[PDB]
Amino acid sequence: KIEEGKLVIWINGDKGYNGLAEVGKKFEKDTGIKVTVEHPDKLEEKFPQVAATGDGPDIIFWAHDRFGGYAQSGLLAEITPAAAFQDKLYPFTWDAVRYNGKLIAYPIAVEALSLIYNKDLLPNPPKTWEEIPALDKELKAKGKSALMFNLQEPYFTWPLIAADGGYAFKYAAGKYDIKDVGVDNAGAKAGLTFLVDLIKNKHMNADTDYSIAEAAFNKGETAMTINGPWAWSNIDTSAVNYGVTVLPTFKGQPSKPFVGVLSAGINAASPNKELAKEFLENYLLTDEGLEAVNKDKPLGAVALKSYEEELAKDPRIAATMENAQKGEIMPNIPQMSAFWYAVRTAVINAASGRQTVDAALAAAQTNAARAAAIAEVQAALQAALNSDDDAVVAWVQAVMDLIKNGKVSEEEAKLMLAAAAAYAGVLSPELMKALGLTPEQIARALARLRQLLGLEHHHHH
Repeated sequence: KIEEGKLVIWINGDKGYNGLAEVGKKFEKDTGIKVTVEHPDKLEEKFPQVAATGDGPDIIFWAHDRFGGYAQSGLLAEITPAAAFQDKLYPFTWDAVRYNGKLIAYPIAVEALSLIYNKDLLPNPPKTWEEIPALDKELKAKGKSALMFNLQEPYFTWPLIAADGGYAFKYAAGKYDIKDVGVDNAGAKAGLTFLVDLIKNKHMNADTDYSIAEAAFNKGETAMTINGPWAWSNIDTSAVNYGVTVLPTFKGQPSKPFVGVLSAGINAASPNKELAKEFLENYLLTDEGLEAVNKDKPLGAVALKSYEEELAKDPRIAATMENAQKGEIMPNIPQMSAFWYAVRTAVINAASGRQTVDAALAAAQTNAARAAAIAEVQAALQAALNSDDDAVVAWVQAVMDLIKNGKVSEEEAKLMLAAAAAYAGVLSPELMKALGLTPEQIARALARLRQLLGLEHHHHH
């Protein structure tokens, strides 16, 4: 299915695919091994579909956050770079490509938000968030504002919320602990409280979204914004004299933006794994290889220390890496979906005054953790869905039916799914304790689930 003796590479069309093709031509000239670079749309969804049956590319390039899911499905070869090669990339970028105590991809490039400022309004940007109210006062007297950034998406507000102690999921003992969410601790509450106070004191508008903030900064109306390297081109077009710098501190702690790592994984079914390793380690992840890609389309900051030191002569790239080194590697697990939605709701609810900061973040903590736990026991039940016992299959089917008909509240779902998993013989004491449940609870829940299934299946309304 995958052709032996050559390399097929998938990378998104917004990257330097022609330059990667030039690295492949050099590989071919040296070895005889041909390299094909393709940029299909939705490669991040096509890959799991084709790799599941042993087809697809030898190498896939994508944001690191998807690779945990791919590794869970058995779609990636585990990589074994030697110590000397590992030392050539920034050590925190390897923290982006771990799964189950192993490495599952090569880090290529690094992106994170920075502080962007208008040097003609603000030649000396603030070192602290706490300085921004006073700055805004003085700029408001000139018909300007100090800071406008996207408040609608929690990716943009996270650096402040995480500064004094918020975190998404805690890493522990070789995996992310999906029980340990850091959304409602005192640090997260302090950062969101500062954001909400900026809104209450009229230095920001709760309504500000991406396009409003971008337009305001590029028209010279606000002295600062928070954005990533994807945005610089538009500012270039606007001829604002801008600088890019380290984000301000909060309570004396660095802002902690999420870090995304462009990564290269190897298909678990590739007959060319050693060739892929030689290509990535000895051709792509060199000064010459990254320069070829970068000359086609800029990569931004890169994971390779030697070439990042050259790119960092651009002070914007230097600032991107400085903020990345102060940031939080985005967890590479599918549970982040629930996190994103939960925190989004919390910030909007607190910023609009529908909830206190304390209640909004309590809700987001509960919702993110509960969704992760429900997904764990749901995976166990999926193992029961594809078993060879038709009584078991019929039963777990019935329970799924019962929930999709809305006969079970979100807050009862964990106990009910655990009772289903216990009757089906797929609930283990490790999972039971990790759900925070006890056998007595599960048995009472099981009687109740018997009743609910009875009314749902053998009852005339």
